[PDB]
Amino acid sequence: AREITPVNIEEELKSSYLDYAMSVIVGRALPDVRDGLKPVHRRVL
DNA sequence: TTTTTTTTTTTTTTTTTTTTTTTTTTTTTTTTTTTTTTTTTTTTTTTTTTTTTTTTTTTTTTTTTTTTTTTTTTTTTTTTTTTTTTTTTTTTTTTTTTTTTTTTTTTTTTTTTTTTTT
Repeated sequence: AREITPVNIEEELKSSYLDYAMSVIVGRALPDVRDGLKPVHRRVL
């Protein structure tokens, strides 16, 4: 691995935004259908 | 060993621009002054029977000047076009909801030092 390794802006943007979007969708905002709680409520309880 | 070329930051102080303190004009805001509404009671006004002498409408006839009337030529009415205003689709922007990422301030208390004023 070199000190500097070029990366396309499209791939970096796609990877970063998809990681953030999937993380939010799966574990910040929507509730689970079974227990009806977000991860915040589950962890607090 | 002496002597010669070049390079920049300072003696800089002045020109240009920027920043920061100012105060005229149309849009708010508190006051006094004039329009509204509900009670008391109060002499006062006003609703309803009886009698009465009145003065205007309906028998009948008359005319004349407003109702008949026809026609010329105007002139208001209608047509087209275009501009001005009103009104409603369209678009844009902003706010709130709930989990996330980030920050930012005001005062007590004592003791010692800078930092201005007299």
